[PDB]
Amino acid sequence: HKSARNVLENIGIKIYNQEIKKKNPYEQQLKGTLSRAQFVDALSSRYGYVRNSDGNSCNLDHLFHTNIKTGYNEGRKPCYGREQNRFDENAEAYCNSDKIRGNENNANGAACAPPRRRHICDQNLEFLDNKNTNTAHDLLGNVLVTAKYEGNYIVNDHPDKNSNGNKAGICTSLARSFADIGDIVRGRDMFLPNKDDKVQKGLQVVFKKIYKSLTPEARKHYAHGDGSGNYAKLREDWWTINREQIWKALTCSAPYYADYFRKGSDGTLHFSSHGKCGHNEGAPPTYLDYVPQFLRWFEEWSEEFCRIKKIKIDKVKKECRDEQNKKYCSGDGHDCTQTNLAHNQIFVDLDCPRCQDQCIKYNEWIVKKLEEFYKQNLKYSMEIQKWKKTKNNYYDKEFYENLDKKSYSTIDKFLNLLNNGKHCHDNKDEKNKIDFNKPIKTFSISEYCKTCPLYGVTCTNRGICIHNSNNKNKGENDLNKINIKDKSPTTFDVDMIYLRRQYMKNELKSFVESTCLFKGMRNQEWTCQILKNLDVCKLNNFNKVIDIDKHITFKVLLERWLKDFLEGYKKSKRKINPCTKDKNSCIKLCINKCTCVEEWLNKKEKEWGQIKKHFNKQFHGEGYDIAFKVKSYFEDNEADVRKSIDNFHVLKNKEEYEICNVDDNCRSQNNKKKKDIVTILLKELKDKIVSCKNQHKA
Ligand SMILES: [Mg+2]
Ligand SMILES: [Mg+2]
Repeated sequence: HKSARNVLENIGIKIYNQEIKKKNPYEQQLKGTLSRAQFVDALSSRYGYVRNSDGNSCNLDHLFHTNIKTGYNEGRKPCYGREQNRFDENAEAYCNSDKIRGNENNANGAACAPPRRRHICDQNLEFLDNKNTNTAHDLLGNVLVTAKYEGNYIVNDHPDKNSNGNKAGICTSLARSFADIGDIVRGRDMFLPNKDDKVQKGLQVVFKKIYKSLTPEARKHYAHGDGSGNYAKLREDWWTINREQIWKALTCSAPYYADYFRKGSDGTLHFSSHGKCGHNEGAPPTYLDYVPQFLRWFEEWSEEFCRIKKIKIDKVKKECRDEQNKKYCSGDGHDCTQTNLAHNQIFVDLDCPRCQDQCIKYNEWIVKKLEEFYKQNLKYSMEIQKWKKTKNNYYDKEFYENLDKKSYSTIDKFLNLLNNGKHCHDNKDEKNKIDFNKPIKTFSISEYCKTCPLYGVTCTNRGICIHNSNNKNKGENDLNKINIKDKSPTTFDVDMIYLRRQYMKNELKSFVESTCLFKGMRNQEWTCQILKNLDVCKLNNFNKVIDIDKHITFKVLLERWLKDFLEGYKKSKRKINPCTKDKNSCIKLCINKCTCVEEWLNKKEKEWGQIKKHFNKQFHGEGYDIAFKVKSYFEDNEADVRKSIDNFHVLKNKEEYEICNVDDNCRSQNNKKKKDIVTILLKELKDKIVSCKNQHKA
């Protein structure tokens, strides 16, 4: 049981000491002399100068140690983009195919470019192809400016920045930037921000010139059997020589009390004594620049997930569970502390809606996070298999080999190290214990986002709230007693969207099936019945692991269904859109689309029939009918509603009356009751399928 960073470092040294075992004969041709660097910006060119640095990397200024001759950056800043807050809880990683090398749509496995990498300080490196950049020295000073300013940003933005304890976290983030800078220099970096590829294109042009500048012996050595230059080899070395200098400009801003720590294969403690992340100590305390990018990134992803999850949960606790301050709420937004409870009062607006707002958000993050953990898990397998399979060579092989030689042969053994990370391990509560080998619990929706205990809670002076049993029994029950038209139960099954199915798949398979329209559908068999003055719904097929609550109110259920309907309606309108396009364009694949929609459409039509069947078992007062409940919900949720529906405003004020059914509520003297938004939305969507069905027919 060791940390993933400690292990990846231990493997890294074995690679580093292998590089320095051999004494480079051409070392002096690749070692850069800072003082010797030549830079020319727009003003420098205007005024007719060539700026040089002094000895100190710590006295480097972007206004003079840059080649930036562009219009956009007149300030000549190394950080010029969305490089504002990388440690933000809402800062996103990138896992798609377009902006990553090796990540391709087809293969489900993908590496995740952390926010910190996405916004590195290399805008000055986009300027490397020019008449003044032709030496090992020039290049170093460019890497040196980048390292300084990037190292600055990390220190003046870090969460541990003001921390009372040890500032170890700052060094760790620098080590991450250092390694990423290295992979950039080397040509090894996988992030492709734009097809322009200016750092990499320029970085090529520099090394081509460095190569010609070399001696015949050195040129012959850094060459390919065909005579061509082994630019790859040239570049990995240039990094090994210069890396000490790159670590100085980086740690140039690091605080006195920040020290890079790491443990040995045995368990020996390695620390940077002098301080400032080992700034005045020479040789770097890190070997992370000798760890493949993917692993560094995965270890970063895990460590940031664990960190932000603590922030996210705390924001959820703030709106849903602060018993010390008489706070207790449902994820369906109801104050459980209340004497007279809003959760069984169907027409009543919701008290505590900030809780529901927090839960929806938290859930959406945890599922974004889950998708990333799935993608990376698959790539770790793709990479750990690749080493045994391929006979030929690539730079990473040697590392992945060693990893398999340690117990970390498979994903499960490695995910154990991810659990042991500084942030992931730090939990004195087994409620929020992180086990990446238990994706179910670790990617679960918070326990604070559960429905109110049906009877409510009564808070105490002691700083906690207690679950009351059969609370306020028959108190003001005389009023709703006459409003009970049917006390029999009503059973129906509902097709809830469970998108956590693409990932987790082996664990879910049994309970969640993928539909045509969704990569996950959860069939919930409900029994709704009026007991006392509260209509409770029981989940027949209840599974704690996958379903949140066993018992809910009918009001809670309706709104869940209504949330789900809109979502599904949106998805449907989306999948049917190319076929619906007015132009009489024949498409074969369109037939299977409309059939899919009809599959979901019909299910819901059948679903709602049963839900109205339960609604009508109670009287809420004339005009306080389901058509009005549907409007009330759609009004109070105008954001979501506008994203799903085409013209809500015309629908909201649409008066269509239908046959008055068996529905006890219909007390209208032979008059026909008005169609609800749900029924009109379905019956409208239907006509759209009927059109498509006959617009792609043989
Ligand atoms: Mg690609
Ligand atoms: Mg299926």
